[PDB]
Amino acid sequence: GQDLRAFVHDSPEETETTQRLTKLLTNSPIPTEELVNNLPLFLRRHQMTDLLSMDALYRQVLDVPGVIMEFGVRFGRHLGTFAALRGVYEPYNPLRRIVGFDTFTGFPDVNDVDRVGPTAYQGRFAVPGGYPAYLKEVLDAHECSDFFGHVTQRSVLVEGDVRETVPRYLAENPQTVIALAYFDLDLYEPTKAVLEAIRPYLTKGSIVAFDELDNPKWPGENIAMRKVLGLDHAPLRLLPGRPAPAYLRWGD
Amino acid sequence: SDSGDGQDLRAFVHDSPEETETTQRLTKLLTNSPIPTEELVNNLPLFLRRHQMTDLLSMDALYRQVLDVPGVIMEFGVRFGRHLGTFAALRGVYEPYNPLRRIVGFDTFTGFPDVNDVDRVGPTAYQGRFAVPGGYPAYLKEVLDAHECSDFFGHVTQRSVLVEGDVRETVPRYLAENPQTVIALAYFDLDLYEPTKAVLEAIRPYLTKGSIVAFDELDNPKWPGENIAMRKVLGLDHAPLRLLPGRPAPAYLRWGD
Amino acid sequence: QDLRAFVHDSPEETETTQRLTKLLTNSPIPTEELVNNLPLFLRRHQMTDLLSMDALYRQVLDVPGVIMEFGVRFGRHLGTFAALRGVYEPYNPLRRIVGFDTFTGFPDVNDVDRVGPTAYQGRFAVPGGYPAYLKEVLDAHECSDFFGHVTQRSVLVEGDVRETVPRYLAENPQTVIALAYFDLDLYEPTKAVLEAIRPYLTKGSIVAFDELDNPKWPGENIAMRKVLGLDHAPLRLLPGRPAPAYLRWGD
Amino acid sequence: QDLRAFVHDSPEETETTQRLTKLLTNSPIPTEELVNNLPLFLRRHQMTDLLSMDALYRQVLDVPGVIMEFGVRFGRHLGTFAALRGVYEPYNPLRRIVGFDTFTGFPDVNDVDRVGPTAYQGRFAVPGGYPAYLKEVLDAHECSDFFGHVTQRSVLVEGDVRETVPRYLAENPQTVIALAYFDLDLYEPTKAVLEAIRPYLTKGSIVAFDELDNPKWPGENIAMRKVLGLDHAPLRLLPGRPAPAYLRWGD
Amino acid sequence: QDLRAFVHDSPEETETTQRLTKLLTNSPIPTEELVNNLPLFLRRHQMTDLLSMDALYRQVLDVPGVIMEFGVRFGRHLGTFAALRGVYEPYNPLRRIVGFDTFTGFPDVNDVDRVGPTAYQGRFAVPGGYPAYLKEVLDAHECSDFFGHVTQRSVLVEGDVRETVPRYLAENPQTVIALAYFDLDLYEPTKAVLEAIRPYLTKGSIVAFDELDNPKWPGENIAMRKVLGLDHAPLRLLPGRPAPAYLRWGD
Amino acid sequence: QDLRAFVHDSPEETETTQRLTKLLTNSPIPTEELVNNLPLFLRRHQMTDLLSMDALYRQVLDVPGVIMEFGVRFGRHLGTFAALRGVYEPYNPLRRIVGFDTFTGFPDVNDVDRVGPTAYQGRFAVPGGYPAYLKEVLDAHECSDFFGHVTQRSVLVEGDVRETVPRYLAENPQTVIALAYFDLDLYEPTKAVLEAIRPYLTKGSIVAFDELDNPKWPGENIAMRKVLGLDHAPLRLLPGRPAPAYLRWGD
Amino acid sequence: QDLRAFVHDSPEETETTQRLTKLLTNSPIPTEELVNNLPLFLRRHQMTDLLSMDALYRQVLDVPGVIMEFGVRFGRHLGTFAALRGVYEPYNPLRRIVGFDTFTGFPDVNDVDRVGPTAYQGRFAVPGGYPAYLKEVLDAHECSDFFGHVTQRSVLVEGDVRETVPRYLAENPQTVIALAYFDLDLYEPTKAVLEAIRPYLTKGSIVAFDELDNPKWPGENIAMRKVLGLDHAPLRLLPGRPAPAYLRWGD
Ligand SMILES: Nc1ncnc2c1ncn2[C@@H]1O[C@H](CSCC[C@H](N)C(=O)O)[C@@H](O)[C@H]1O
Ligand SMILES: Nc1ncnc2c1ncn2[C@@H]1O[C@H](CSCC[C@H](N)C(=O)O)[C@@H](O)[C@H]1O
Ligand SMILES: Nc1ncnc2c1ncn2[C@@H]1O[C@H](CSCC[C@H](N)C(=O)O)[C@@H](O)[C@H]1O
Ligand SMILES: Nc1ncnc2c1ncn2[C@@H]1O[C@H](CSCC[C@H](N)C(=O)O)[C@@H](O)[C@H]1O
Ligand SMILES: Nc1ncnc2c1ncn2[C@@H]1O[C@H](CSCC[C@H](N)C(=O)O)[C@@H](O)[C@H]1O
Ligand SMILES: Nc1ncnc2c1ncn2[C@@H]1O[C@H](CSCC[C@H](N)C(=O)O)[C@@H](O)[C@H]1O
Ligand SMILES: Nc1ncnc2c1ncn2[C@@H]1O[C@H](CSCC[C@H](N)C(=O)O)[C@@H](O)[C@H]1O
Ligand SMILES: N[C@@H](CCC(=O)O)C(=O)O
Ligand SMILES: N[C@@H](CCC(=O)O)C(=O)O
Ligand SMILES: N[C@@H](CCC(=O)O)C(=O)O
Ligand SMILES: N[C@@H](CCC(=O)O)C(=O)O
Ligand SMILES: N[C@@H](CCC(=O)O)C(=O)O
Ligand SMILES: N[C@@H](CCC(=O)O)C(=O)O
Ligand SMILES: N[C@@H](CCC(=O)O)C(=O)O
Ligand code: NA
Ligand code: NA
Ligand code: NA
Ligand code: NA
Ligand code: NA
Ligand code: NA
Ligand code: NA
Repeated sequence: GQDLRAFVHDSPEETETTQRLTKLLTNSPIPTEELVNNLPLFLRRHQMTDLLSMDALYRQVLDVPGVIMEFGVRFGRHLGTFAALRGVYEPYNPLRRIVGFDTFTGFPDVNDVDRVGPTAYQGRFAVPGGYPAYLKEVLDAHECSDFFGHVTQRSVLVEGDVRETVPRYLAENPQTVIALAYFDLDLYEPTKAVLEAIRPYLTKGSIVAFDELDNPKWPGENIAMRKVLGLDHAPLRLLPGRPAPAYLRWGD
Repeated sequence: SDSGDGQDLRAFVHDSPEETETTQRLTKLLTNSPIPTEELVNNLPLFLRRHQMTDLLSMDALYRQVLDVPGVIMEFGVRFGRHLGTFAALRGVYEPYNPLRRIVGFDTFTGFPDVNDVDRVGPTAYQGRFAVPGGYPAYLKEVLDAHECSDFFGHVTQRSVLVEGDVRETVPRYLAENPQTVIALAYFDLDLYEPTKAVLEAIRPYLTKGSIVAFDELDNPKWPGENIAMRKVLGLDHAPLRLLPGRPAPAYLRWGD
Repeated sequence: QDLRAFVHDSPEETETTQRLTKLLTNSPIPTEELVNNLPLFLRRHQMTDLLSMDALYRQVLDVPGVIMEFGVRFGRHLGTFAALRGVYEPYNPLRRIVGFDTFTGFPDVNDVDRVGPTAYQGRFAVPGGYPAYLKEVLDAHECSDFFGHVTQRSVLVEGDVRETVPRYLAENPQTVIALAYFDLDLYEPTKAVLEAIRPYLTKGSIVAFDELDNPKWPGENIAMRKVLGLDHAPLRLLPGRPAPAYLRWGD
Repeated sequence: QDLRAFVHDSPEETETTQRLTKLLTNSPIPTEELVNNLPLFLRRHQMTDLLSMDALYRQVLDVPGVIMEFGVRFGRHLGTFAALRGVYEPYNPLRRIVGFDTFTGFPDVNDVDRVGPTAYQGRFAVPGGYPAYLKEVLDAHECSDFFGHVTQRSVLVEGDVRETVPRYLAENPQTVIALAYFDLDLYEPTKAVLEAIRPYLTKGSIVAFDELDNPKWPGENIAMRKVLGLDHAPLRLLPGRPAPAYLRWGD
Repeated sequence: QDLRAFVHDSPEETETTQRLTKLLTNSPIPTEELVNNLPLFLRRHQMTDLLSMDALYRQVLDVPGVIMEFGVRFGRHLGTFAALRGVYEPYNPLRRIVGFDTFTGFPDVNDVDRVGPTAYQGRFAVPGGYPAYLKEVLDAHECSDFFGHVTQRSVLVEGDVRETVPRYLAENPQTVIALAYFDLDLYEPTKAVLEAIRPYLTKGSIVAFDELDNPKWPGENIAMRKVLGLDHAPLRLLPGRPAPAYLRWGD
Repeated sequence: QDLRAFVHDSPEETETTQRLTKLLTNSPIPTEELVNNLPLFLRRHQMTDLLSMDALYRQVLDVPGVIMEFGVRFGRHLGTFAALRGVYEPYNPLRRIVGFDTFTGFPDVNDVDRVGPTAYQGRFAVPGGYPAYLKEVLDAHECSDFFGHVTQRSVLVEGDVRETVPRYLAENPQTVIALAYFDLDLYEPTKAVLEAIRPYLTKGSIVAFDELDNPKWPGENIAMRKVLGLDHAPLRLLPGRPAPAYLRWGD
Repeated sequence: QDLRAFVHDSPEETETTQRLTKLLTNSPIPTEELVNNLPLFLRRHQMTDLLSMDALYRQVLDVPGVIMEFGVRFGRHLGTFAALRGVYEPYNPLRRIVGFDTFTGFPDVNDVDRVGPTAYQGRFAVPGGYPAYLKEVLDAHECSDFFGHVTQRSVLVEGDVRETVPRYLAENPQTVIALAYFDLDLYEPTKAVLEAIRPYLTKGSIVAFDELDNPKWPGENIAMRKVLGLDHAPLRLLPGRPAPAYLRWGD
């Protein structure tokens, strides 16, 4: 928009914390082999909040069959979270697949309704070339100590435009029930297409969550929700104190 | 020549002589206080009488009911801003980390712009009633900005927005300009039938199940417009209307219940 | 010592307070409408205090007896209770609000209270003749109470609590204390008052402290440890608020 | 037809009633203390009615709107509601109590109402000028209400409800109905008033009937079955009491 | 002494009471229908009393034993209990109601009772022969009880409770006390009766006080503090009502 | 066909039943004490029936209307209901118990009822003049009811329910049905009665079936599937008991 | 001495009882169907007893141990417990039912038991050879129990409980008592048995009294007050029922 200060942005202090913690992580006297035993030293409030919210969503579907999907993965923050939480809560559930969809090359197009702020452009949020192999190596590293680590395709990264890949994935996987659907695409067109595609695979109790439903910078999820279902189709909720995610329990 | 019996004005809610005395006494005690100037804002409950305290506690009760609902807080009918002040402070109490909880206040700031015959029950239903002074919205924006400058997210602007003009135009316009909008709490305090009806129709696509819709004068004989509006748009049994016990207003419903 | 290690206002909190002061005293709101729009000037920190007093009062609506504040200053909490009593208890003329203070600031301090630079005789003094003004304010709320014809529903007791609280209790053998709010900061009067009020509490009475765990004012904690022990009852916070700390007698 | 198959007083109920009437009119209690000792004369059957009106009113304390009674007679329930409103709602001047009656007894009956020997025009008539006396009684309660300066908080509407209820509603478009108490006995006015009040109920409003399943007075049942159906909402009793039967609108 | 600091009727309370007295004694309601319309004359303050007695009784419906009132005067509470016993306990002939009074007003007072100007020998006296009338009233209720054939289910015990309560208990070793209602006002007989009744309470018995925290009558408080302590059990109000204060024995 | 696939008494259940019959009819208990010791002769199977009837009755104590049994035989359940009504509802003279039967056994059967060897006309016939005796038993219970002076609180309707249930409803337009107990066994009369009673049920009324899922008597099931569907409401058991199966109307 | 102050049958209760006795003994029900229709003859007062025994038994379904009744007479409650054990505990062969009595009536009385005219030696005597018949009745129930092959699951112990209860316990050191039902009426044996059973109760065991607060039989109360105190545990009623009074051990 004109006044960029009306969009959510980091305070100078949030920026300082982030930069100091980056410096302390990369220049730490902690022995290299102990870094992964002390990561909360570097995990600041904003990111801790994200982790606790993913944990709250996952706990709500421990009694719901099916898979976890994220639309919009970037570097995989949420997928790493879900892989560890699946360890915590579901050692004996080899059917709880985690599926992450992304181009991995950033926004592949935008609609005029997404062009509110200056970051709505093709390629925004691109990750490095060959990143999906790295992210799959990370997920494989968590899986090798899972009780069901011998079962493969428990994590799947689907590369390309969700308008094509989500319907294709579903056609190839007619066993699918979706327990948790996490929408983090920002943009109107793919959100709408994916909401339409996933509907037959939800049960009553499935959770559908949105990372930017009510953000002025990214009105696409709301415009999509209003077109496909209506904002009062189901009860949208926050976890108190956190502006996102917004989430609904299908059928409520 | 013969005359009919007119309306008994005592049938409308009005201040008792004692309520008037309390109000006038506290006004004098505030304006002529021995408390040091800089401490007045640390002792305002000295001057906050039962009737106004009750309003504060009711706003707090409505806000607490939407702490787990996404979206914004809208007040239709702001006057000097009593409720917006209240919401700004409560948003600090409950939601330091929620920069999306916008507070949007709509008013002409020049009083009622017209009235309908159905609003013409008591003696204050006329154009301009409730006008606040020229330049008032700038002052109210200074007040809201003063609260915001100590908010955790005080660096994010447009978290309190005053929208000036007739809600029949400005509410549809605001919504068209803000397609991200979800409405968590919609506080109706316009009194009059026509703008109430128009705004109820406009806000519907932006409510979720669990959004609260509240009315300041729903069942008040002096201001039947909110009721007439609701009976036209939704029906009084569309959702369960509730009171906070012991308080004649607000009446509020939880959308979808 | 590092004064920064004591709780103090951020520059932004100071800015908000000063701007709201300026906007209240220079307002275009017509004079007779100011008391209809006070929340415009009631910032987060003070709103929180009001919500906490309301939470404490709501916990004793089913407990007999009176409300006492030890340490009144300008009367912020007494004004709050007077209005809340209107909201919740139109028909209870026995719910007396009793505020104790010298009204001339701390009358002495103990060495255990001298942690920060504001622990000195006379700190928090209010202007000469202030109690009459505070009583006029309380009388202004009472004149529209349902039981406004009953006097001594608010009582200001002037002097050192070491003498005045035992004297009040001896003069009022009907007393049950429903809510006892400790905001004296200092060790010695806190200890004396806790000892004095004990026989007038019931199970369910609330005892609250405004500075129990504050490094600047360790007197309430030193007093509680001497008289009862910190685990005599369950001390609690209202979540998100460092004070008050409060306990339900007998739990 | 056996009249013994209809509800009627046992010889013991009649003896209690007649004895209490004598003890009340010939009491040694000083005249100015009679109204401080009325439960002396309030027998189980009337006490039950009082407790039931209290239970219905408590269920709508969080529902906006007014209390209506269709079929007032001497005003037993109106006096009950006026006192309870004082107990529960000192600060609610919008809780109007509206009582509708011809005050001259049944104005007509339908053939379906003619089951027992008391279904005739004029049954339950009260004396000429009675409404002004009942209004004096309600005004006497109101002059000590917190909102006693607001008039028309108790309204007696005289005439046939088939005309007066629609007229009242037309003149009062602010109306929400929190509690609607049907005590007309007869089919036709019950049907007409049920139809009239529907747009003014909310989910959670209470609709109650005084004789819904009484063999002597099937008109409320016949009306309910025609307008709504008996399974439109859940009809309930207060356990142990044959009447009222009541439903929560929308359940 | 400021008599205005004691609870007293507002001019409007006095007006309501006097108007309702006039309207009851000059009523166009047919004489035989007065006892079917008593709520017309039952104002807020007295309705509140009735609802409180109902609340206390409801709490002992699962507790064995009898109901006792110490301090009956004209029998307001006994009338209420007799009707409620019919509503709740048709099949319980062991639920005796026992009322104790001199029926000649306070028989003595102690210095601690002499706070206000009504603490004198003979205050609250009722007329000569009043107990026989109150017994006739209670008998009138009982003649339509399911267990109306069992006598001595309502007992009036005349004399000073210091002698009569220990004597009643010695003559009735089957006694369990379910509800003990203290309304004597005075210190000495409250203390004596509290001491006497203790072996007959069970956990769950209710002990209630009519003036526990009233400045005019500190004797119940002084007595409680001597016999049990105010924190022996949790004293409670019914919210919004300054009395009774009651505790559940053993809590 | 294998008759052992139908429910039938074990040799031990037969021995219990025959022993207790002998012990009842040759008892050294004095004749006038037999009715004070009937549980001596009340075996597990029959005790279970009694407890289930009590569970169903307790579910409708807050629902208006009457109790109907379709299929009475000697009146086991009507006796049970008459006594329970005394236990729970002394003050409810509107809680009529209505029992329908030919009292001459099954009046016809349908091919779908002919699964076992007892589906024949006249099965379950009771002696000539039996309804007069059953009426004398019910009147014996009723003469110690609180409302024993009100007649027709127990009604025996003789004839084929296809004709008698619609006729009873037409003659009783006040009817609400709180509990409907189906024990006809046969398809056609169950279907006919389910259709007839529907306009007289409220949400919360209980509809119970004595043989819903028994292979010997599929007629209630066939009827339910025709009229409502088995998933119209939630059918339930009392855990541990194969019958009755019951639903709460509207759930 | 007014015998009317003791609980006694109304003329209507006597008429019910006498009618049902005649109807039982002159019944047109076939002899082999009498035990399938006993609720016909089971009036409200006895139905209540049955429901109360059921409520007590349900409270100990999660408590180990045996059921004991002190004071059996003809065995009303033992027959009830035998049937209930079948309903709830097919798979529990350790739930012994033990009934103690002289079976020749009261063997002596104490002066404290001599309040009414039935406190005499031999009151409640049952016929010579009665215990052998009661054992036949209990064995008839047991021969269709799932654990009917295990003997001694119901035991009749003949003699004075002062000797037989301590002897039984000494002989049965495995005993836990889940439910102890005191129905001896008399002071001395009640006290002796309360003393004896104490080491065999667990927290949650139920101790119940049939006449704890009955003026005619103060012995259970006197014994309680001597051995434990009436506030040792919380005594309760089943609401609406004067007896039994019961406590949960340890509460
Ligand atoms: N049509 C489309 N198909 C596939 N990915 C898309 C898309 N539109 C947007 N995206 C992806 O949406 C992502 C927002 S990805 C999200 C951030 C991430 N969940 C985190 O927690 O850090 C971008 O990586 C973008 O490439
Ligand atoms: N059509 C319309 N457009 C905008 N404002 C309107 C309107 N109709 C009524 N109003 C406004 O509704 C307000 C009613 S008074 C508002 C009171 C305020 N909420 C308080 O708490 O003190 C007036 O200021 C009036 O100007
Ligand atoms: N011994 C004593 N006797 C009486 N007052 C005392 C005291 N020691 C401390 N105080 C009082 O305790 C007060 C602390 S400041 C009280 C703040 C006030 N409750 C508010 O909410 O703003 C001072 O006014 C001080 O004079
Ligand atoms: N069509 C109609 N219009 C107005 N009143 C009617 C009516 N039909 C019946 N009524 C009134 O219904 C009343 C029934 S008696 C009401 C009893 C009263 N509620 C009490 O508690 O004592 C009569 O007074 C009768 O006049
Ligand atoms: N020592 C004593 N013995 C007996 N009665 C006493 C007493 N001391 C006080 N009383 C009685 O206590 C009573 C107080 S007034 C009782 C009010 C009554 N319960 C009501 O509800 O209206 C007086 O009647 C007085 O005579
Ligand atoms: N069409 C019909 N009309 C009337 N009664 C019928 C009927 N069809 C079956 N019945 C009756 O249904 C009864 C089934 S036996 C009922 C058993 C009884 N309720 C008990 O608890 O012991 C028979 O008496 C039979 O005559
Ligand atoms: N010391 C003692 N020893 C044994 N039995 C005693 C006793 N004192 C009293 N009893 C018995 O207590 C019994 C009281 S009557 C018991 C009634 C029985 N429970 C019923 O439900 O009908 C008498 O049979 C009497 O003999
Ligand atoms: N949805 C992402 C990115 C938002 C953005 O960059 O605007 C987040 O919450 O951090
Ligand atoms: N709704 C505003 C104004 C009412 C009016 O002026 O009538 C209030 O409650 O104070
Ligand atoms: N207790 C007071 C004063 C604290 C101080 O000055 O140290 C407060 O909370 O503001
Ligand atoms: N409905 C009124 C009157 C009934 C009648 O007279 O029949 C009552 O319950 O008393
Ligand atoms: N306790 C009695 C008497 C009070 C008095 O007279 O002082 C009451 O509440 O009315
Ligand atoms: N329904 C009856 C009869 C069963 C039958 O005869 O088959 C019962 O449960 O005993
Ligand atoms: N306790 C036995 C006998 C009572 C008696 O005979 O007094 C009963 O409840 O019937
Ligand atoms: Na976000
Ligand atoms: Na209002
Ligand atoms: Na503090
Ligand atoms: Na009725
Ligand atoms: Na009192
Ligand atoms: Na069956
Ligand atoms: Na008994």
